[PDB]
Amino acid sequence: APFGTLLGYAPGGVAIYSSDYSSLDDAVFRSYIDDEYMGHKWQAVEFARRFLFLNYGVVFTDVGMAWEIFSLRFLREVVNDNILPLQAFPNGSPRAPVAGALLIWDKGGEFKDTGHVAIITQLHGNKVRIAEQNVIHSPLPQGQQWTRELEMVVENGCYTLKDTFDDTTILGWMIQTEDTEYSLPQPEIAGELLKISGARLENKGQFDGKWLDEKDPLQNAYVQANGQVINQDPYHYYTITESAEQELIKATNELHLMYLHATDKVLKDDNLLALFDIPKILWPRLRLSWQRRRHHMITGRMDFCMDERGLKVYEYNADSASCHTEAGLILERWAEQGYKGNGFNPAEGLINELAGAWKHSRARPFVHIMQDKDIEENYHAQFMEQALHQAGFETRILRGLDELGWDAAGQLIDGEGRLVNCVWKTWAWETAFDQIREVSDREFAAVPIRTGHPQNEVRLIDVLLRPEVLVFEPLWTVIPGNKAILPILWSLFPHHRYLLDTDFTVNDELVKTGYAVKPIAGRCGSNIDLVSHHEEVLDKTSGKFAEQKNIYQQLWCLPKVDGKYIQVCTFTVGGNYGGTCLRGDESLVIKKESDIEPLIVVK
Amino acid sequence: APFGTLLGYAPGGVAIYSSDYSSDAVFRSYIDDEYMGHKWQAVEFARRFLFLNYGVVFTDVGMAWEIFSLRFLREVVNDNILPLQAFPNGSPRAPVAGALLIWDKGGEFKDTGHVAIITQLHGNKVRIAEQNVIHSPLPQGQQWTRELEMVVENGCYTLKDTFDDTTILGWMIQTEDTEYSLPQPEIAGELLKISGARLENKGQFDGKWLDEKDPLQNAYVQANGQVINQDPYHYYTITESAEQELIKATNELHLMYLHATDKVLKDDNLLALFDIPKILWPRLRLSWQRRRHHMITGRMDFCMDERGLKVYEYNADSASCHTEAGLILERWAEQGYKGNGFNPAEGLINELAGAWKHSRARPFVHIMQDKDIEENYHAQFMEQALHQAGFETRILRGLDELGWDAAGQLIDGEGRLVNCVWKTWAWETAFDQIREVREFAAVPIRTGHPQNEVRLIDVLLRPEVLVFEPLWTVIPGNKAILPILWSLFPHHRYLLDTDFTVNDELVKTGYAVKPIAGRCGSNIDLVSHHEEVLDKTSGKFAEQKNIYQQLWCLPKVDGKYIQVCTFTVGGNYGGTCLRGDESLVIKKESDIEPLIVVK
Ligand SMILES: NCCCCNCCCNC(=O)CNC(=O)[C@H](CS)NC(=O)CC[C@H](N)C(=O)O
Ligand SMILES: Nc1ncnc2c1ncn2[C@@H]1O[C@H](COP(=O)(O)OP(=O)(O)O)[C@@H](O)[C@H]1O
Ligand SMILES: Nc1ncnc2c1ncn2[C@@H]1O[C@H](COP(=O)(O)OP(=O)(O)O)[C@@H](O)[C@H]1O
Ligand SMILES: [Mg+2]
Ligand SMILES: [Mg+2]
Ligand SMILES: [Mg+2]
Ligand SMILES: [Mg+2]
Repeated sequence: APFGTLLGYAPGGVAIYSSDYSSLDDAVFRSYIDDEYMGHKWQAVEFARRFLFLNYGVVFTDVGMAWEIFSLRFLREVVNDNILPLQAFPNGSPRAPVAGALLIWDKGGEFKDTGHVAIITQLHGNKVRIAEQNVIHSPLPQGQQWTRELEMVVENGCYTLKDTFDDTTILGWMIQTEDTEYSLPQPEIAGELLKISGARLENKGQFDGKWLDEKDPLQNAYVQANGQVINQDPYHYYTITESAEQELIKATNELHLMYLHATDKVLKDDNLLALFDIPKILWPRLRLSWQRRRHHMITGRMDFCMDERGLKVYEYNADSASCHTEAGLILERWAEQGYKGNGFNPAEGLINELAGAWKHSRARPFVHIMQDKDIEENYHAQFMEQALHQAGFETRILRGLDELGWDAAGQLIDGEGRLVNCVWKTWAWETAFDQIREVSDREFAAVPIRTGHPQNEVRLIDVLLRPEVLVFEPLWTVIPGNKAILPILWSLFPHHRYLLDTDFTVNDELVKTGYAVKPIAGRCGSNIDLVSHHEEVLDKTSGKFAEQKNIYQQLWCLPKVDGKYIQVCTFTVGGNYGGTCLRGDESLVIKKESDIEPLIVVK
Repeated sequence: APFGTLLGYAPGGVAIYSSDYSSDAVFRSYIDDEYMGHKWQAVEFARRFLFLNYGVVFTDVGMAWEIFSLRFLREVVNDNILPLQAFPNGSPRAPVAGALLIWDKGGEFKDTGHVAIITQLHGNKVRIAEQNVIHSPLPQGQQWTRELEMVVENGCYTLKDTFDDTTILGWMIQTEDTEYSLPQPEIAGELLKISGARLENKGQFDGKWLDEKDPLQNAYVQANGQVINQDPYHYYTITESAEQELIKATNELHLMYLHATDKVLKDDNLLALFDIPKILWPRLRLSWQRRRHHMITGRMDFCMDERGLKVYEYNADSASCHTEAGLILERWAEQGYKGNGFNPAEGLINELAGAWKHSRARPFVHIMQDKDIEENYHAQFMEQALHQAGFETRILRGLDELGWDAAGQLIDGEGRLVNCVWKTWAWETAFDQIREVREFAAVPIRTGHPQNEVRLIDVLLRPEVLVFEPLWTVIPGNKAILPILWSLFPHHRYLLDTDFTVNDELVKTGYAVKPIAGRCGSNIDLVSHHEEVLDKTSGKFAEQKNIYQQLWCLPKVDGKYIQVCTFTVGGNYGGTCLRGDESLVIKKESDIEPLIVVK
C-alpha cells in the first residue's frame, strides 16, 4: 500500500499506516497529536508512542533507534508532567507479558540497525497478539486489531516468545509499575568507553593563515571578535567513542525531562518557587508562561563531567547559551580544513536543528533579534538569524536599545517605525529581573515597565515584560536555568546516576566529599568556589554575583586530557539532543574565556 | 476616539481601549481561551488586568456593581479557588494597590455601576485605571486615568469620587484576612418565594395554538399534542431579585463544580468513587485538559423558597427541557401572556448559538439521538442553534444508519465520515457497554464487524471523533461529586450536606438516597428525621452506588411541588424554568410550568 494509507486500527481505535516510502513517490514527517510529538511518519516508534498516549496519556522519551527504548526506565504522564516508573523484562521471564506492554526487538537481521518496537494487544495460552507499524504494509483484515501473532512458550513460570523471523532478537517486554521483581537493572556503561582521548593532525600547515573563509559574513563576524583563532593549538583535537556519544544523547534527553518535571513541581508550590529569589510580582507570569508556552523552548546547553568515573551534570543553561557558532560553524570549517578522518563533528547540524525548532514554534512572521552591543555577540546573533531565516521567518538584528521607542499611545516600536512583538534575546532573563529589584522599595501592582518616557528611553525590561510581546526563550526557562533547582532534582531523583548531591547548606555528606559553591543566578563560572574534603580551596573565581544565594554541589572535578581540563557540553534543541562540544581550560573551572576544543566522534 | 482605539496602558502593560460605540461575536474579548469580558466595558479591563498581572479572574456578572457581591477568585493555571474580601468605602482596611474598586449603580453610573483598578496609593489620594469612563487618549505614558481624593481620619480610609451623584461601595482584596471585611450579602427569603397566578380565560389555549408548520413546534406536538401541562391558564412568578439570585447561584456553583472536578481528576482515591471503568481514567484526564472550555450546556436542579436556595444536582452531561423554557413557553407567553413580566428562558436559542460559535467543534456536526419521537424536538431544537451558528448537521436516530468501510472508518448512511457528534445519549450508557465484557488493553470499541453493526461506544470513544459534551463532564454530572463539594465548601449557603453513608447528622435531619449515576428521579428514597420513608421511586439504577443528601423537600405552591432549574451555556446562566409534581420527587413525567419574572 502507498505511504500514509490507513491499514487499520489497534485496541482503542489507534490508526496504523503504511510507512512504505519509495524512491518513486521535511517537517511534514512529524506526527503530532495536539502539541505532543508522537514520532516520525510512520516508524514503529511513532505508533508505539501514539498508542500509549491515546490510551494511557503517557509517552517515552525521544530515541534514535527503536531498540533503544528497552534501555529507558520511565514514562512521562502528559497531563501533569509527572514521571512514572518503567520496568524491563527479558524474553523468557517469570513476569508475564501483559496486554498493553511494550515489546522491543534488538537491532539485527530483519531489523538490522533500527531494531523494532510493538504493542501486545492480547495474551493467550500459548500465543500473544500484537499491533505494530513499519513491518507490514498491507491493509489488515476488516476489524482485526493486531498485525501479527507470536508463539508463546510457558515453562515452569518462564514466559518466552518466538518471533516469526529467523534472524531477529526479541529483547523483551516493558511494563509500567513499581514492582521491580523479575526486572532488569538500569544499564550503566563501561567507564572506559567514556574516557576522553586526545589526538593530532599532520602539520601540513593547514591553519597557518586565513583558514576561516572571510567571504562568509558569519565567519568574518567570528574573526572580527576572535581573529583566526579557535584555540591555542589548532592541530590538536579530542575524540570520544560512538558509545560515549550515544550515552550523552541518552543522558541529555533524560535530564531534560527531569528538569521540566521539577520546573513544573516548583511552579505548583510557593515554598519552592520562593527559593529562586525571583520578584514575587512575576510569579503569576511564570506560571502562565509555563502553562501556555510549555513546548516553546528553542534551545539550551548542558554542562557535564565525563570519564571513567561516569557521567555527571553540573548545570543546565536553559535560559541563555552561547557556543552555538563554535561547535556549529567554526569547527565544521576546522574539520573541513584539516580533518582527513572518518569521524564527525557532533555539532554538524545545529543550524538545521534550530530551523526545525523555529518552524514548529509559534513565533510570529517577523522576529526582532535583541543582542547587546558586544562585538562578541554579533556572530551568535547572526548565527541564529540564519537559522530563523532558514525557518522562513523575517528578522532585523537590534544592537543595544537605542533603536527602540514608543508611539503616542505607548506601543513598543523599533527604529524603522515597526512594531516589536516577537523577539529572540541574547540577554539573560536575570538582567531584566534586576531592573525590577532596583525599585524594589515601591509598592507596585504590576511589573514596573515603561509604556512611555520623555527621552523615549526604552529598557530591556520595558520589552521582554511587555505582555503582548512574544519572547524566546520563554520566561519559565529561568526556573530550570536557576541553580536553585539542583537541590530539588536531588530531592526528587535522589542518587540518580547523572546527579550530584546538591544543597543550599553545606550539609554533612558534601563535607566528606568536598563541594562547589555556586551562585544560583550566576554563569560563565563567576564566583565559583571549589573546596575539597580536606577543606582546601582548590580554586576561586571572581564575579559580580558574589552577593546572591548559593548552592553546594558535591565535588566532581573536571578530567584533564592532554594538558587541559575538558568539560563536555551537549545541546538541546526543542527538548532533544542537538549536539556536543568540548570546553577546555587550564583550571578546574570553565570560565568565559575558556577555549573551544575540536571534537571528533569515532567508531 | 473611535471604538477600539488604544488610549494607553495600566501598570504591567495592560491596554485601555476606547469603548465608544457611537462610532455580534466580535465583541467578546479573550486572552487565549479564557474570557475577559465585553468590548470594551469596565468589567473587561478590570478582569483582563487581574488575569494578565495575577493570573486570576472573577466570575461572569450582569453589571459591574455586582462584583462587590463576590467572595472568590479563580486562578486559571490551576483552576484553584481564592478567597476575596469586600470592604466598605470608609473602612479601616486601607485600599492597597491592585485592588478592585466597585461603584454601585447610580448617578453617572446609572444602571451599570462601575469598576476600576487602584494603581497607586498616596497619602491624600489614590490613582486608578478604568476603561469605559473615558474615550480619549491618556497623557503620554500615564498609567492611570483618574486621581481620587482619599481622606484619612482615625484609622479609617475614605474616598470621594469626581462625580457628585455616584456611590462608591468599596474595594476588594484577595486575602485570607477577614478583619474589617463585609460578610457575604444574603437575600431575604421573602423575595425567594414562588407565587402562583392565573390568566384571563379568554379561551386562548383551547385549540391549535402551536403553529405546527414550524418543524420544531410541530415536532413537539408529535410527542405531546397541544399540551404543556394540566391547566394552561395558570402560571407562576418570581421576583427579579430571586432571578438575579438564581443567576449568581448558577455562575458560582458552576465554578465550584469544576473546582471539584479538577480535584477529582488529580487524586486517584477520589476518582475511584465514581465507578467509571479504570480503562477510561486516562481519557478522562486528557479530556479535562484539552476540552476544559468545550462544555455547551448543563442543567441545575434547585430547591428555592423562603428557606433559601439549595441545589440538588447539576446535570452537566445529558440536559433536557431546553425546548420547554426555550421555545414552547415563548409561544405560550406570546399566545396568552399580557403582563409586564418575562420568560427567564427566552433568548436560550441564541445563548446556545453563541456557545457553539466559540466551541472548537468541527464544521459538520452529526446529531445523535435515540429513536423516540420524544427526543426529536430536543435534537431539532439543538440543530437549529448549530445552524444559526453556521454548522452543518445531520440527525441520526438510533445507531442503524452508521457503518464502517474497508479500512474501519466510521461513516453515516451516506458514506460521510462521522467526526463531530452532539449526543443526547448519556455517557453512562456508553460506560455500561464497557461493563458488559477480558483484560483489554484499551477501551473495547469496534473498528469492524461482520454485520456492520455499530454501537454507542464504538462512536463516542473513537479517538478522532469530537464529542459534545466532552467526556470530563461525566464527573460533575455524577452524584458522587456531591460529598466532595461539601468537603471543599463546608456549609456553603447553596450546598446540602451529602455523604456516602448516613452519618449522624443526616439521621437527625432526614435524607434522600440517590444513585450516583442515575437520573429523572430514579430510585430516589426520601427518609424523614422521624426515620419514615416519605416517598420512593423505582428505577433502572437500583443496583449502583448511592449517596445520602440531607433532606430538603421542595416547596408546594398551588397544589404542586415546584422545583427550579437553571441552564448553563458556556459556564454561565442561560435561563430558568420550573418543574412541578404531585409528589416531592421530580421525574421524567413531570409537567413544565410557565414561569414569569416580575419587578
Ligand atoms: N450613552 C452612553 C453611556 C455610556 C456609559 N458608560 C459608563 C461606563 C461605566 N462602567 C462600565 O461600562 C461597566 N459596564 C458594565 O457593568 C456592564 C454592562 S453591559 N457589563 C459587562 O461589561 C458584562 C461583562 C460580562 N457580563 C462579563 O461577565 O465580563
Ligand atoms: N560540583 C562540581 N564539582 C567540580 N567542579 C564543578 C562543580 N560545579 C561546577 N564546577 C566547575 O565550575 C564551572 C562553573 O559551574 P557551572 O555549573 O557550569 O556554572 P556556570 O558556568 O553557569 O557559572 C564548571 O564549568 C566546572 O568546571
Ligand atoms: N435532599 C433532598 N431532599 C428532598 N428532595 C430531594 C433531595 N434530593 C433530591 N430530591 C428530589 O428528588 C428529585 C431527584 O433528585 P435529583 O438530585 O434531581 O436527581 P435526578 O433527577 O438526576 O434523579 C429532585 O427533583 C427532588 O424533587
Ligand atoms: Mg557552566
Ligand atoms: Mg551556566
Ligand atoms: Mg439529574
Ligand atoms: Mg434531577
